[PDB]
Amino acid sequence: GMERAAFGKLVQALRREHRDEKGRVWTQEVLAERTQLPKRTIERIENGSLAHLDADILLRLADALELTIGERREFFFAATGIIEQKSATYKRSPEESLQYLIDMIRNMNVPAFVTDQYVNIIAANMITIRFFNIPMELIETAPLLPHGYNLMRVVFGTEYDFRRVVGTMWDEVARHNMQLFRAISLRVRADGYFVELLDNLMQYREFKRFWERAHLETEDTSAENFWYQYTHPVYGLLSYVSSRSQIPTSMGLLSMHTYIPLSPATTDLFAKLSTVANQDVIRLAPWPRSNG
Ligand SMILES: CCCCCCCCCCCCCC(=O)O
Ligand SMILES: [Cl-]
Repeated sequence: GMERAAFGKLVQALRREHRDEKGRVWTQEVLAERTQLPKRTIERIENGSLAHLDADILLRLADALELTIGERREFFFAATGIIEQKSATYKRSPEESLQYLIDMIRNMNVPAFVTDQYVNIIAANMITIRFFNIPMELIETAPLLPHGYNLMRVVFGTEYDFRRVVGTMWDEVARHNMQLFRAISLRVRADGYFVELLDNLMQYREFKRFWERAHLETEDTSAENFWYQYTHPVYGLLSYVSSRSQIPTSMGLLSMHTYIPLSPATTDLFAKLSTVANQDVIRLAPWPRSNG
């Protein structure tokens, strides 16, 4: 769950991601109109001065804001989730939590990487780098861009041609990654850094295209594994499943992404890539991003 003021700032950020029929940013009046609610109610929700948020209001807001199935789930929980009297306790500190995920992906002989609350890539083992054949210059120049290490920059960016790698599977893979991005980021949409991140991602024509279409999907894949099956332009026929595990920290969530091989040729490819040089993890986006 969330405090009323934080939830209010979330509604404001979600509203401001929209443009009406005349291309204007949605005002409180427009959100009021689309939800058939009084402007004062939208005003009180956004200021966090409304103690109780009933189901009709929340459903009207989720419907008007055209949230994805994954976003609806996160949005409703941010509004109705019971906050405990005692603050959450964690076995490991944020630093020990990331180090624990790094120590684990270092020991895997399959591609594995870590993302945070903005879906920025925090760390990756060298098997991931070798598998995706990421130019080392693109890693070197990622600190110079606000969206430089974002998973959406890899999938939808112009510098690395991910569409070429997955080929005919592009629509499916881009749809799934858009669903993941939108459901994971839902809780941090009012963050100044997220607003900046979204504006940079919106400069990519293909990101915008999949973003505006995302709510039309009737099937949710954001909380599920994706089974990749395609002819890779250089590795040939591959078959593998990507899994995402989440861990909570006092500085926001951490996600671990792993790719399990599902064919002898994919098994052999991952085994060859784990052999090359040795087991190592490359540090990418700094974490926590704003450590305080
Ligand atoms: C350019 C900065 C990031 C450098 C390395 C990132 C490695 C992560 C690869 C991400 C591709 C995953 C997308 C997918 O499987 O659908
Ligand atoms: Cl390649």
